[PDB]
Amino acid sequence: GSVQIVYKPVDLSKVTSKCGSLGNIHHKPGGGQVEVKSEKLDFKDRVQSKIGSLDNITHVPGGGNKKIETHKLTFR
Amino acid sequence: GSVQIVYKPVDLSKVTSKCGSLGNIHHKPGGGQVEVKSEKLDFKDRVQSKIGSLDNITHVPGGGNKKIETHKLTFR
Amino acid sequence: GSVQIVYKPVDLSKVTSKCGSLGNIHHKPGGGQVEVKSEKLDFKDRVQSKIGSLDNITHVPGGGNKKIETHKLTFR
Amino acid sequence: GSVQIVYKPVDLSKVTSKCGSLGNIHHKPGGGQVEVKSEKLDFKDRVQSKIGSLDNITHVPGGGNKKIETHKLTFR
Amino acid sequence: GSVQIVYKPVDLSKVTSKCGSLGNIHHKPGGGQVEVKSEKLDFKDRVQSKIGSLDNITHVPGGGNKKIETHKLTFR
Amino acid sequence: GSVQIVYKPVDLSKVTSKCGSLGNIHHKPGGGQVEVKSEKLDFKDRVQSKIGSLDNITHVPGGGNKKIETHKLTFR
Repeated sequence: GSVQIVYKPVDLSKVTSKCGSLGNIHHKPGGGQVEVKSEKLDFKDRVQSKIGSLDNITHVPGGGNKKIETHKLTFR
Repeated sequence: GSVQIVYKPVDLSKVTSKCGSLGNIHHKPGGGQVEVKSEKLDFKDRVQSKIGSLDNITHVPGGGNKKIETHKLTFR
Repeated sequence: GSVQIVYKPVDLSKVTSKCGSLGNIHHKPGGGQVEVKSEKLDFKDRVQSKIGSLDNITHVPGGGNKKIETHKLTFR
Repeated sequence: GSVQIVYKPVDLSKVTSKCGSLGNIHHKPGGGQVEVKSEKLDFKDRVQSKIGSLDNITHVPGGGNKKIETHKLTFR
Repeated sequence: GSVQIVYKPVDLSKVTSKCGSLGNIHHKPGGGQVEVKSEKLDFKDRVQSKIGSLDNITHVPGGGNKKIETHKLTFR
Repeated sequence: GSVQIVYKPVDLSKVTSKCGSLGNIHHKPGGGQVEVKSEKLDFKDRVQSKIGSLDNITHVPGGGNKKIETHKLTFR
């Protein structure tokens, strides 16, 4: 017999920010020391890797807001 | 016999921030020391890895608001 | 028998920012020391890798807002 | 009446070192952070001064032996 | 009356070193951060000064031996 | 009456070194950050000064030995 699916998500959304000022922000790393020692690396599927980083990041977005959605229908 | 699905989420929402100022922020890492020692690194599926990192982050979003949604329907 | 799918997402949504000023942002790394030591690096599928980085980043977008959607339908 | 001084130190001496090896010496400072804040520095006679230094020294003399002597006579 | 001074220091001395090897010496400063802040620096006689230095030294003399002597006679 | 000074230092002395090898010496500074801030620098007599230096030195003399003598006679 008949199968009917009706799928309708309805979305109204706001991810919002109001800021009067971003500033006078200081990031001043005092150096640093790193050592890493290995024999063999063997990365076989979808691997994300960092080895021995000394990474300094300053990230000052006026917004930096995120909205993430997934919508999925599966039929058998 | 007949099968009927009706799938309807409805969303009305706000994820909001109001800020008079973000500021006078100091991040001053005092240096540092790291040592890592290994033999074999077999990573086989979907691995996220950090090894021996000395990573400094200053993250100062004016918003930084997140909204995450999943909508899923499955049928047999 | 008959199969009917109707798939109709409806979205009106905003990932929004208002910022009065971005400024006076200082990123001043005091150098640093990194060493990495290895023999064999076998990377076989979809691998993303960093080895021995000393990376300074300053990222200051006036917005930097993200909206991500995935819409998927599968039938068998 | 008559005054006689005879001033005669006699020195026979050795200040000696014998070493089979100096080596495999590692000095690896982990970075560091210094801040100094001042108004007025009035230095008036024979001052030796260091302010806000972050100085690293590795000093590995094969000898480094010291002999210091003063021989002094005063008459009125 | 008559005054006689005889001043005769006699020195036989050795400041000696024997070394089979100096080596495999590593000095690896991890960077560093210095800040110094002042208004007025009034230095008036014989002043030796360092301000805000980040000075790295590796000093590996095959000898580095010192002999220092002062011989003084004063008459009034 | 008569005044006689006889001033006669006698010295046989050696500041000596024997070294089988100087070598495999590594000096590898990881950079660094310096800031110095001032208004007035009034230096008036015999002043030696360093301000805001970032100085790396490697000094590896085969000898590096010192002998210093001062001989002084004063009459009034």
